[PDB]
Amino acid sequence: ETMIPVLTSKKASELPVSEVASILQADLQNGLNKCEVSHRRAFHGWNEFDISEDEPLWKKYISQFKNPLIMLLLASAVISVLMHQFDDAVSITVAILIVVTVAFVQEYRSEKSLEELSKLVPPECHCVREGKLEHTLARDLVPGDTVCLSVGDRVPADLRLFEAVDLSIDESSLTGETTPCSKVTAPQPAATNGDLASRSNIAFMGTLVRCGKAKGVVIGTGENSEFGEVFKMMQAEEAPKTPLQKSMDLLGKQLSFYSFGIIGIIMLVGWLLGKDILEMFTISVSLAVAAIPEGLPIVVTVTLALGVMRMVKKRAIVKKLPIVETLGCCNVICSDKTGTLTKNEMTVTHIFTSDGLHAEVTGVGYNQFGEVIVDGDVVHGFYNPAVSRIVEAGCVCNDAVIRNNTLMGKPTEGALIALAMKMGLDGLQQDYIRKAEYPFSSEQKWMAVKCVHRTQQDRPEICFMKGAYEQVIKYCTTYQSKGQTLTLTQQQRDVYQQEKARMGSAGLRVLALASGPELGQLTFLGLVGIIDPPRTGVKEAVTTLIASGVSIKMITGDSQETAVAIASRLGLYSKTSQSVSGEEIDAMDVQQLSQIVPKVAVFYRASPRHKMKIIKSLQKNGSVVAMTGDGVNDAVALKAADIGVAMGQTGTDVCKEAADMILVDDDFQTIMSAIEEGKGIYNNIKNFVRFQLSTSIAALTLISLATLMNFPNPLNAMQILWINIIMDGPPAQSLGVEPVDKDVIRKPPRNWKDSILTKNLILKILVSSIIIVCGTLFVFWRELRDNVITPRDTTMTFTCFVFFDMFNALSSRSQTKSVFEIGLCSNRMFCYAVLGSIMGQLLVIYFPPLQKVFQTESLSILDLLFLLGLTSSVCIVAEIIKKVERSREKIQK
Ligand code: ALF
Ligand SMILES: [Mg+2]
Repeated sequence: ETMIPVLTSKKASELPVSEVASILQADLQNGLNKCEVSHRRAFHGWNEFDISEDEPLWKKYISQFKNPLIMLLLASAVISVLMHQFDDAVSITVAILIVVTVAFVQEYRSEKSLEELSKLVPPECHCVREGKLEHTLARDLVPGDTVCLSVGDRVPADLRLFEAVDLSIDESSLTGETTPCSKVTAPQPAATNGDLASRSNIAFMGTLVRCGKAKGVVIGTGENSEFGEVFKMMQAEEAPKTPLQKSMDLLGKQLSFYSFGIIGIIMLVGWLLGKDILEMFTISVSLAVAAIPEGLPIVVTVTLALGVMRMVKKRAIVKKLPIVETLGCCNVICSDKTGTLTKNEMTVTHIFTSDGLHAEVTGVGYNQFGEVIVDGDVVHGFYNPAVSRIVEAGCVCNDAVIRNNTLMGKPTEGALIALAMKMGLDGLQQDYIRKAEYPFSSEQKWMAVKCVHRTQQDRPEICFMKGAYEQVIKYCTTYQSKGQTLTLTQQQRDVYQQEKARMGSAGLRVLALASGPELGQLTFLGLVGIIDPPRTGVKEAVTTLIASGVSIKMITGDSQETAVAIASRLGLYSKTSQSVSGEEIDAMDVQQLSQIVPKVAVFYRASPRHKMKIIKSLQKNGSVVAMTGDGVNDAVALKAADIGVAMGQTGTDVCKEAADMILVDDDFQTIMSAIEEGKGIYNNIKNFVRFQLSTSIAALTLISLATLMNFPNPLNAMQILWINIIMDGPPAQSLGVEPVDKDVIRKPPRNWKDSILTKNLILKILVSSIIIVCGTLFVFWRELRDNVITPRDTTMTFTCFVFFDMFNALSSRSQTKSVFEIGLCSNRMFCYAVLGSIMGQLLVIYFPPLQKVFQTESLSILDLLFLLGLTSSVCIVAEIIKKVERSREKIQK
């Protein structure tokens, strides 16, 4: 009954090699035979990730067709086509097709193609079976198999390491940092096994081996591992619906319910009085056509696409419309430190000498830009012997070479090379000829070279060593103070240890340097502080974002000290900020987690599950978080969040393909510009949505009043479709691209639970609809003769409705600002739209085939003057209301 239990990474880490092998029934030397691996694979399945399949585009088209409004429109179309009204039916189906095409384009998936996650997995693996090392695919691996790891070989599964010599594994897939973690074979205590990064005896799937060789026993395959859990979380997580999308859905369902109730009561009251079935069906089709605003989604999609292109011009790639729209009104921003805040380039910032001098080094990156200051004085070359000796020791004893701003070697060594180059000592290494080399190993933690001067070979040999302070100070016997060589005392070691501890508490990496004639008689020069500094201009941008309405959080993969130091540098750890680890996050209840999340801003040692839990807790109380990252765990976090902001030209492909916006030439001012553009687009969307809703309900209630008060249909489906789609479009697009005011880009972001329709907005909409209905009814009653539909009456009604809609759009162009301050032809797009609408109306009135199609007569100059003068009535009362509310605001101020 061979039944292997699932050995977690923690439990395997605690268990020594013998018990792990006994539980897994795995032979460390001879490996597994084919029968046992076949049976285990038959039980545990394959070591493969199933990406599954998506749904075809036609299913999405059908689902978009499944809207209740689309059913109502299709019912109206089928009723029209069943009544020998093929022209009206054709127009209705054309409008329906356009509407669903626009909706599908707007709601089209951004082509995630999330198979990049299943590519940081080796296709082959060097496994040992039946005492023979065989080249097999990783998909054939099973728990209990023995896998040999080499340099450049990607870890194919979770392995319990039992043999390892100087094994450094790149773990930038679960931690997200390119710091090779040393791997050991001894079991780990349960006290330090809280974090994944502390598991030095476990080789995780998807990680790359940088140096050394090792052999491990598989403890997990496929979906029962760390990478498997990450894949499960990514696959089972979908992008939440944006607050804009939720508001649009609520408005649509409310409109559908209202229209259904209205048409039901209209049918009931018509049947109570008694009407012909043909006329009842025609009236029902009329209200069905007038109930659905067809141009609103088209205008929304067009204006959002225009904003997306404008931000693309502003160096911001956008793939989906509503997600960036809700990002424009985001509340919380979470960003990774290693890959987004810091540029992932170790730089020396603090230098401490044996004499006791403290030196601060400016500049970021592997470039000569930057100065070394001591007591406020810039030191160049060999000006200060104390600092110069440390720089020389770090420079000659260095295997790293920096070419055209790209580092080849260890990042800490590159930091020393950059520090030397900033001081003008970039060519010092060529001046010395190395005779003996002692390398940097995880067992020794120190690097030394024996070199003699190139032009002064007859000078005695000088030895330079760098490494950890504890190991370096052993070989140190003397120290230099003010040019004099003094013997090392215990007090000197004490103060050096205190300085090292102080530097370590500030998130700096402590490296010791020493020099002397022979090993064991070396002289200690001092210590250097190496940290990952933030990018340039990042602090000012973060301050600008946090100044108005944004509370920026922080998720960090390093320990508490580095996160605290980075937050203090940015300003997120001033005096009272707290740091919470992932184990604490998973410890308390979700209610306590939601209580503790908003009052903290620093997170250290966070797994992908920890980031997902933090994002869910932030979104639980109601907020629009903006997660930012560049790693696989970061990518999972962005997938969990509604909006995903990635890092361009410096992040992984998985994060780029799993995000929403790609930030080439990574800036935060671009994020601010995107937020301002989103706010302006939301304001314009509200404006033209209000205009379209007012027009739609005005037409609906006008038709209802005409039906109740017993006149025939004034407008058919074709007239309403022509008004809504062809001519009401460009004005709404111009309103969508209306220039923004100085008060829109400012002010804290709005709460996400609000609705587009407000009390004042709906009151103005109702007033405008009532005015339009009264005008249209008066015109129809005046131009009606013996209950006979005259082509002149139809033309007058059409022109009056067109003019009223145009003037309503003009009045709804802006709120609480009138048209005098903004001025006519401010953007000239509204002027072009008005001119086009006027030309189209004139063509409809005068062109003979258009007259025959629309059943309209020819108008005179007097009729045009009458219709122009009567139309401006709504504008006067609109400006009166605007002045009234302006006066109310003035007296309230
Ligand atoms: F790069 Al990280 F948490 F520091 F994903
Ligand atoms: Mg990162």
